[PDB]
Amino acid sequence: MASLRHSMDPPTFTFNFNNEPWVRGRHETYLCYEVERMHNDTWVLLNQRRGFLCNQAPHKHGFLEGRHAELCFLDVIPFWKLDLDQDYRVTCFTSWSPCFSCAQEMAKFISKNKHVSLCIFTARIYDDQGRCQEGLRTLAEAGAKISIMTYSEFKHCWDTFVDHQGCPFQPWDGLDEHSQALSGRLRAILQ
Ligand SMILES: [Zn+2]
Repeated sequence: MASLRHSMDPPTFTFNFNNEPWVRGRHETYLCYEVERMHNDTWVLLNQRRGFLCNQAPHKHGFLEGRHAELCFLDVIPFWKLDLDQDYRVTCFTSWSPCFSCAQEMAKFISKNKHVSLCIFTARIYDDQGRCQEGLRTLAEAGAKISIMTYSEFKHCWDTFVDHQGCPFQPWDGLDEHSQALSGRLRAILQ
């Protein structure tokens, strides 16, 4: 089934998406997603399909060894029952970028599922035991568009996924400087 969570508490967002590069207790990955369908050269938002999730930590009555957020995300796609005659764009906003094995699985998914275009915006690059450059390039090579979250993307996710009650997205200290540094890093990685 495909009814994932729609809204998070403001502190859940702020803690997890703050783009200072340090782990600082951010052991989870949050992944927010939206789906659009192509119609007359325009991307049409399918608002009922949106949601967010996080990784499942190791639990006796869950996954004994945990399940990364990216794999949980891939697991939900078949339950959407997408119309294979249509074209879709799936945008995911991630608090950390994928580990290499997840990037590999995501790349395999998009290679095989050519009705789907994937766009990823990440708040931070997870170093991934020195493999992050390889994981990001593997995703890009399979056709994913990879970008760094900047102010506009953080604001968009706040507006869309947070129970903000009309309060504005209020940037944490250093947001622009962290986004600019990370964007410079990603530009180098992708070339
Ligand atoms: Zn992973």
